[PDB]
Amino acid sequence: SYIRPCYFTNWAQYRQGRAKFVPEDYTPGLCTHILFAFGWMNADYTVRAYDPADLPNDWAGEGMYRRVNKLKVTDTQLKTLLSFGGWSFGTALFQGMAASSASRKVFIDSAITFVRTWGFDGIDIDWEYPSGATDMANYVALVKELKAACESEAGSTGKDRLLVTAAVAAGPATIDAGYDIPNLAPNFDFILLMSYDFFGAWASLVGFNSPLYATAELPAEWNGWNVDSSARYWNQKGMPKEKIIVGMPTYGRGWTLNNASAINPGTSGSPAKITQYVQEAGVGAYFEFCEMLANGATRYWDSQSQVPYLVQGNQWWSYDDEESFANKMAYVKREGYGGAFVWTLDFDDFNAGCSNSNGQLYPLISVIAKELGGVIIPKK
Ligand SMILES: CCOc1ccc([C@@H]2c3c(-c4ccccc4O)n[nH]c3C(=O)N2Cc2cccnc2)cc1
Repeated sequence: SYIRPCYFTNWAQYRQGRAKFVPEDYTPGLCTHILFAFGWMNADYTVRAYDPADLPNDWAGEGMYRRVNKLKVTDTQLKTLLSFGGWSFGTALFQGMAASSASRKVFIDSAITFVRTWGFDGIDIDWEYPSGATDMANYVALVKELKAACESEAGSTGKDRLLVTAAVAAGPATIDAGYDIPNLAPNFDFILLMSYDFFGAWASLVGFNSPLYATAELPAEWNGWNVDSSARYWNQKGMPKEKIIVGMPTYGRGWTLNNASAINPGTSGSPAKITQYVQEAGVGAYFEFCEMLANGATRYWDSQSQVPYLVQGNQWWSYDDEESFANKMAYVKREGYGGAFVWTLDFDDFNAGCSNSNGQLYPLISVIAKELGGVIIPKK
């Protein structure tokens, strides 16, 4: 069976209007696993909730942990994992936590207790990123000792052991500097390959967020910065294909063009205008792009990289859609990878609110559910 994870983000509930996303917007069968972004860590390496609203309390109610895990009542095949780390979390705390057997044990024991208390079936590590020989060996030890402690807890209690996964870098330099892949593979149930964010508004080069392959439209120095190169790289370095879960974005990345008459991939720009709901310069959600198209933006298909882009005046957006998801699912099956995961549930048109919707909940993620899972996600 293909593995079909999806990231839930606990901050999407703070978006306005049609963009507000809560666990009850999930629909059964959409994912095989939900990864909860994010759990947090104290200075002493014990774990805690990132957002006080994750926990049951007077002002939040049941809390996001309980609301996500309640989804298993109506989706009995669903498993959940708590993801520790992420971009904002940074590296310093991971570097300290991973430094010794004793420091790792504090975190490991605390994380196992915490996920059992709050009803998760696994621990996902999103350290961005281990870097250098010290981090590399400490990360190997962390994942090995975490799996071992999960095996020990399972034998002690008689329960199925917690899963151990990680969201991992896709760029060759970052992979080389931080990941000892042959010594990591035995101890992961699977990895979430972050095969996206290859080009973006941190730089002036206009390119694709998640091109499936390279294009000669972009400079040759970036020929490894695409989904297929990153998946091949992990496999060649020793990760079995069945453990490589290909990353799928439901957001896009965009630029304000330096010259509105120069619209080719490989042109130059600054960040796109901030979008209404995401409120982050240079990114936007699928349910924003659908309205841009309805409002007259011109859509192009890049045949080498196998992803769309759109142009609206001086705004140029790389994004993903049903068509690019479908071709990427054909790729996953043809190349034998273990599945595909989504960042995020909340950037798809989760409520079928797009003006051009045919009623389909989750038009993008539904492609994964159908092509990899045989699941037909309903219309609203
Ligand atoms: C130079 C690229 O810089 C970044 C690329 C990606 C992220 C993503 C993200 C977003 C976000 C991503 C896309 C659009 C809008 C958003 O707010 N918001 N919080 C997080 C977070 O922690 N991320 C990391 C992550 C972790 C696990 C699995 N995949 C990704 C952050 C920075």
